Amino acid sequence: SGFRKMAFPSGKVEGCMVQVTCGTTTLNGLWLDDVVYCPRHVICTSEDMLNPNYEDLLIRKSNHNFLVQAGNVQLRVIGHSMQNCVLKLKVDTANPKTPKYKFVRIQPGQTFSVLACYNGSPSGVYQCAMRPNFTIKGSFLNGSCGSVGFNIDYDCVSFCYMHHMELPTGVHAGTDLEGNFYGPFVDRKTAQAAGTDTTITVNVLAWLYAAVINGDRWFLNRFTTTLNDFNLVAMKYNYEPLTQDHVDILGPLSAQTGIAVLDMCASLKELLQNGMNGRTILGSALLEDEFTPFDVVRQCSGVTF
Amino acid sequence: SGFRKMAFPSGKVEGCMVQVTCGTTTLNGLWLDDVVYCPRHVICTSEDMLNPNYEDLLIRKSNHNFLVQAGNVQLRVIGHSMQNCVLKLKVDTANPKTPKYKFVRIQPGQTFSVLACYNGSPSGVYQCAMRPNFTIKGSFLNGSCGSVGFNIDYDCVSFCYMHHMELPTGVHAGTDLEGNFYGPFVDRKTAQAAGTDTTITVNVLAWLYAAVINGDRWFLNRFTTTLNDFNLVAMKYNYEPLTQDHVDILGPLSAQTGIAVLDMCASLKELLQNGMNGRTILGSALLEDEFTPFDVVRQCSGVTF
Ligand SMILES: *C(=N)[C@H](C[C@@H]1CCNC1=O)NC(=O)[C@@H]1[C@@H]2[C@H](CN1C(=O)[C@@H](NC(=O)C(F)(F)F)C(C)(C)C)C2(C)C
Ligand SMILES: *C(=N)[C@H](C[C@@H]1CCNC1=O)NC(=O)[C@@H]1[C@@H]2[C@H](CN1C(=O)[C@@H](NC(=O)C(F)(F)F)C(C)(C)C)C2(C)C
Repeated sequence: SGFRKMAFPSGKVEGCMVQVTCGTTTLNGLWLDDVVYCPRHVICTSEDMLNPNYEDLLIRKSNHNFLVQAGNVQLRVIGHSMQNCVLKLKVDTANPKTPKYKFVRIQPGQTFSVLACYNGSPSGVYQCAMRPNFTIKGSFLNGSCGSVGFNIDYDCVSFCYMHHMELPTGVHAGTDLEGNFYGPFVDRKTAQAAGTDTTITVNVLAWLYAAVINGDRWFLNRFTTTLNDFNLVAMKYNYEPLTQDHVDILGPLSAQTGIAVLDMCASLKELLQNGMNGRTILGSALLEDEFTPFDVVRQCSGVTF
Repeated sequence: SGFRKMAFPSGKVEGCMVQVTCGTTTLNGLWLDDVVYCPRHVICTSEDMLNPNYEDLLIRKSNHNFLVQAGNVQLRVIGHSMQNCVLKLKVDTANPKTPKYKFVRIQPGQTFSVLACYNGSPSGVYQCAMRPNFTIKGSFLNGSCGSVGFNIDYDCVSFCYMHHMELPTGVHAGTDLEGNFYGPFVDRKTAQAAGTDTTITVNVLAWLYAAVINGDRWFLNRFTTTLNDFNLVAMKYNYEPLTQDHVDILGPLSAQTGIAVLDMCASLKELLQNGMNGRTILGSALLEDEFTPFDVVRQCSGVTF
């Protein structure tokens, strides 16, 4: 028993992190086979970042201008190209620690582990949700760019995020590993705003299932609802619409607990209308939306890698 | 910016986890050089666990009765002994992935990363505090025993916890790597109770410093207090006494923010007496006590390994 925010074990990603330096600018890169992937703003001076022309900056760079270090070892750069907002540095050495991997673009509402890194060295691991406004609530300082987000499925690392920048209210924005931003953000040092987030309804329901599995059952009521009536009532509390796809992915938790999804929706409706009356759910005084249905099943049935 | 519950990168510990099976019973072991350390209840049938005589069970075991697997590879057991509540299995192969390591006994109020494991395979990593009642709020299922807790200091893994059991209200108990329990618990399947926990005052103060560093400052008042008056007022809220040792370890955060420790204590006194008046601190509606002063500094200044 017990329910904790849990990250994937980071080892498979730790063996892929390198340091990339171009002139004055240093950040992290991800070394897979004989390619290093890193944020393209490595080629920028702090002045260039205010209004960069990356194509123009990159013409005036050579292979040798990129210093790539795997611990103490320099990796020789033998080619370079830009794909959207990421640089690809071909190196003369394949990373012997390359795991089986895929690049995936995650959907809003889905979670991943972040391995926060500085100077090519891992510092910490935590779990994030891709918010509906295409930001993450991370923890990143100067030098963190090129830190990656990932999921692990048995032996296979699905890389989904590379860190680029911090917005107002300390939230974070970045790209997939093809260099395409999540959300309407650009890699330019100019004021940008996230704009309005929403509560991930399916994840709140997943976490209420987690709570029941752990013996927290006070919020279960005797009622059901229609999907229609639930979505009508929940809209005013800035909850995203619950779709039949969402109901389908809750099926395993519904089946395991013998609580129909629309019965749990009736309990959620009462929490939204009445509040928690000074009670906690899994130790929290607020409804939690950063656990997916898969996150609940994996932890409350012990999947390994 | 941003402040997240963050675990140490797990790779150095992932390369030490093996599966140990004795007859019918399987759990995890930690392979360092040519020794495997695991909970001694691996030698028990479920019936033996009700009232075990471990010394008697172990006499009737041979080296070959211990099946140790590192992924697919069986490690030959060439010797065995019991130290308190852990078994030590000497194997014929030194673990080539053994990190620099130490065994440490952690103090109540200190944190560590847990690598939850099943069948010798890592599943997840999370952060725990050793509670003042010598339990941890973990997430552990059947087969999790032998999962370890640790801290990483540059290259050096300090192992501090090995998992043995689950108590009432889903809290967890275990040993140091010399097999000595934290708290008054025994490895016997009979009802045992944790008894009353306390709030780790120095960690609540560390987290209020984290909040200020992140721009959450509404709770800062114009007052100071004496250590004496603070401890008198806080006692009724089941906060542990704040000692001069605790004030000393807050010094770096105090120095960094320019907020004296007793000024923050005056702010904490007002939160305890008045509540949060419907406000949050770093997104929480409750005061958080599972971040050490070191945890705040490391995250809010980016230490790597
Ligand atoms: C990469 N190492 C950093 C990561 C930042 C630093 C503080 N916390 C983080 O997550 N990335 C940057 O410094 C990027 C980089 C120029 C400016 N920048 C920003 O993150 C800035 N934010 C923005 O410009 C904004 F608002 F648009 F998001 C900053 C004010 C420094 C936080 C580039 C090329 C975008
Ligand atoms: C090791 N793999 C498990 C870990 C447990 C299983 C459920 N969650 C956990 O953390 N350890 C055990 O099963 C130990 C083991 C016998 C019984 N046991 C317990 O954890 C039990 N608890 C207690 O006996 C109590 F209350 F004293 F802590 C159980 C009821 C199964 C949770 C031994 C030898 C103690």
